[PDB]
Amino acid sequence: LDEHCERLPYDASKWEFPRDRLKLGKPLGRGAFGQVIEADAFGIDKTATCRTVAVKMLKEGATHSEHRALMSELKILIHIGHHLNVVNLLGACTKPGGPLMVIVEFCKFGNLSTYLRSKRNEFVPYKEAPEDLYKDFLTLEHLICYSFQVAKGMEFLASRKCIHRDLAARNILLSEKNVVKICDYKDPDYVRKGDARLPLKWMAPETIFDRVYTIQSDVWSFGVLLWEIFSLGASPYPGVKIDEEFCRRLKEGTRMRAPDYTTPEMYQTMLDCWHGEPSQRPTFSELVEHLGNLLQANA
Ligand SMILES: c1ccc2c3c([nH]c2c1)-c1[nH]ncc1CCC3
Repeated sequence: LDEHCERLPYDASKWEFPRDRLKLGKPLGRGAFGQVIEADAFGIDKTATCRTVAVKMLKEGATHSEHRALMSELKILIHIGHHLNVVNLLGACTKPGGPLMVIVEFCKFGNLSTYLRSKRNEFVPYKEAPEDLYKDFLTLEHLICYSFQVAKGMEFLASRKCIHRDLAARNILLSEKNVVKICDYKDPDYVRKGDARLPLKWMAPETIFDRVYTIQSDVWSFGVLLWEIFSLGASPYPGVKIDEEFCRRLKEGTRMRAPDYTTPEMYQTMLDCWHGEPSQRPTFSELVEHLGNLLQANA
């Protein structure tokens, strides 16, 4: 990424946003390498409105390598470009007179895994008696709609020759009108169950062993992501130990059972996504045609 990305231009006319129109609020997310802060921005989309945005910036004590890392990330977001189902770039603050700030879309409801897990007592397959009374309930239509949407996002990312490498519900963000968007260690005193997840549980067999990521290894990940959705945000492979024999059994053909809320065709889609042979897994385009039909047949 480095060196290469320094040789990509930055068009300030179309991306640069003045820092004096950005008012920062509370942090949304921390990391060992940086932070996303919630902020108010005036006129970020040219209209005369104050809009809530998310700001990636460096932590206090961040190095030169971490500045390069954020600037690469900015140029990759410029490269990737706009889609409804990715966390889109809105602007950047790069000139002298303040900190480096990369401004992206705010998704107010947070990640899809925590959201879904918080709706297990507000779920019905189809809305039976008067549909007014099941207001705010999740339904099969929602879950298949979240699915289709992520498949669109990934089809788009594939067409920009991008690879996600960590496709999971934690990295899916939910904004208003049920629109979902793809994005890419806290002190143990304040850690609760569910705070974390083991990323090996989303890795294709060829990535576990051969450590190669390709768009078809993302299709396997999409499969596990489907399972998260239709279990309403459970962790994959419940109570299973992720050791050398688990990895052995994966390659042999062992697979997760159906989660509690799946349709039979949605479980069949997980299994096709989990084909041992990468080239026999469906493409994200094929997943888009297929989930769109499932979504339409749910009627
Ligand atoms: C509630 C809890 C966390 C978040 C996060 C976002 N929005 C939230 C709402 C967000 N929106 N856009 C980018 C990001 C990343 C930071 C994580």
